[PDB]
Order: sequence, then structure tokens, then C-alpha cells
Amino acid sequence: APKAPADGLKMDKTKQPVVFNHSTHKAVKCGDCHHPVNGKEDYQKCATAGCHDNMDKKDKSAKGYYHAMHDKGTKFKSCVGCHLETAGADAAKKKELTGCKGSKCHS
Ligand code: HEC
Ligand code: HEC
Ligand code: HEC
Ligand code: HEC
Repeated sequence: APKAPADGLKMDKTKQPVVFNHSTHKAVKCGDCHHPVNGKEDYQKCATAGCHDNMDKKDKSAKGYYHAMHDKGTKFKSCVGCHLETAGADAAKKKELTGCKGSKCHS
């Protein structure tokens, strides 16, 4: 079993670093974020050294940080994709979950 790291993970793969708090995701499906890859859910940083570390902020495939992070119809529930949905028409949750310059993901 993977040992989730302490909350406060800082995602600085890009110019806009975001802190991920597993605590706010411990109730999520560890397989929904680290979906089953290579036959096993890669329980490692989303932008692993060759996973979502694409700084093109345009790769709309399964190998671009931005995409999986701002896209919704992704192989799995993405960051903003699970956010726009975890908000349930909640301008308050939509500004915190999907809010880019005024949410929790982009303090
Ligand atoms: C952090 C916990 C992660 C999140 C959030 C996501 N991933 Fe990944 N990821 C990887 C591959 C090879 C794919 C595609 C799998 C396939 O269909 O063969 C994906 C895909 C996504 C997507 C959607 C991509 C798309 O729609 O094109 C999202 C939104 C996504 N992942 C979120 C590989 C990896 C990986 C390799 C080591 C890791 C650690 C992660 N993904 C982590 C996350
Ligand atoms: C990409 C791997 C992720 C990052 C970076 C963040 N999330 Fe999420 N997230 C989810 C829920 C259910 C919540 C709480 C909703 C609520 O109670 O209002 C959150 C919250 C956050 C926050 C702020 C929360 C806080 O400050 O306490 C940040 C900064 C954040 N998330 C970043 C759910 C999901 C989810 C569903 C599977 C996914 C894939 C992600 N979050 C991904 C990321
Ligand atoms: C999405 C809501 C997630 C769930 C559910 C889980 N993890 Fe996660 N994890 C997520 C992100 C955004 C990142 C990287 C953020 C960054 O700062 O780059 C990670 C990272 C990890 C790591 C660190 C990478 C490493 O050193 O291997 C570990 C250790 C990890 N995640 C473990 C883990 C476990 C055990 C989970 C289930 C309890 C789990 N994560 C769920 C996003 C999400
Ligand atoms: C939290 C679920 C997010 C929301 C809502 C938005 N973005 Fe985001 N963005 C998120 C993460 C985890 C990251 C990477 C953190 C890091 O710095 O490593 C980003 C990054 C960006 C970037 C950086 C692009 C790059 O330099 O490669 C941009 C340009 C960006 N985000 C834009 C953006 C927009 C337009 C959004 C509103 C829909 C938005 N983000 C929301 C997480 C989240």
C-alpha cells in the first residue's frame, strides 16, 4: 500500500506552483488521481519525470500537466475536472475548485 505524503504538496512543475493537500483528497479515489498506469496506479507526483511534466500548457493528451489539470473529460477526474464537478453548481466551490486566479488551487 502506498503511503500518501503529508498534505501541503507544492506542485511547482510550472510557473504557477500549487500546493496539493492529500488531506482534502484522502476521501477521493487514490486510483482516480493516480489511476492504474503501467498495470499499477503510479502513486507519484502527477507530473512525474515524464508523466504530466509537459510545460507546453497545450498538450491536450495524457502527457501534459495543464490538460489533465484543467481538462474534465480526461481518462480520469482531473484536478480542475474533479473541481468543476466537486463544486456542483456552487459559485463558491467553482471559484475555489475551478477558480484559476481566485480559488484554492491558485492562491
Ligand atoms: C495526479 C495524481 C494525476 C492526475 C490528477 C492525473 N494523472 Fe495521469 N495519466 C497518465 C497516462 C499515461 C494517462 C493516459 C492513460 C491512458 O489512457 O493510456 C494519463 C491521463 C490522465 C488524464 C487525462 C489525459 C487525457 O485526457 O488525455 C488526467 C486528467 C490525469 N492523467 C490525471 C500517466 C500518469 C502518471 C505516470 C507516472 C502519473 C503519476 C499520473 N498520470 C498522475 C496523475
Ligand atoms: C490536482 C492533482 C489537484 C490539485 C492541485 C488540487 N486538487 Fe482538489 N479537491 C477535491 C475536493 C473534494 C476538495 C474539497 C472541496 C470542498 O470541501 O470544498 C478539493 C480541494 C482542493 C483544494 C483546496 C481545499 C482546501 O483548501 O482545503 C486545493 C488547493 C486542491 N483541491 C487542489 C477533489 C479533487 C479531485 C477529485 C478526484 C481531484 C482529482 C482533485 N481534487 C485534484 C486536485
Ligand atoms: C488527487 C485528488 C490525488 C489523490 C486522490 C491522491 N494523490 Fe497523491 N498526489 C497528487 C498530486 C497532485 C501529487 C503531486 C503534487 C506535486 O506537488 O507534484 C501527488 C503526489 C503524491 C506523492 C508524492 C510523489 C512521490 O514522492 O512519490 C505521493 C507519495 C502520493 N501522491 C501518494 C498518494 C497516495 C498513497 C494516495 C492514496 C491514499 C494518493 N496519493 C492519492 C494527487 C492525489
Ligand atoms: C486547481 C484544481 C486548478 C484550477 C482551478 C486551475 N488550475 Fe491552473 N494549475 C493547476 C496546477 C496544479 C498547476 C501546476 C502547478 C505548478 O506550478 O506546478 C497549474 C498551473 C497553471 C499554469 C502554469 C502553466 C505552465 O507554466 O506550464 C497556468 C498557465 C494555469 N494553471 C492556468 C489556469 C487557468 C487558465 C485556469 C482557470 C480555468 C486554471 N489554471 C485553474 C491547478 C489548477
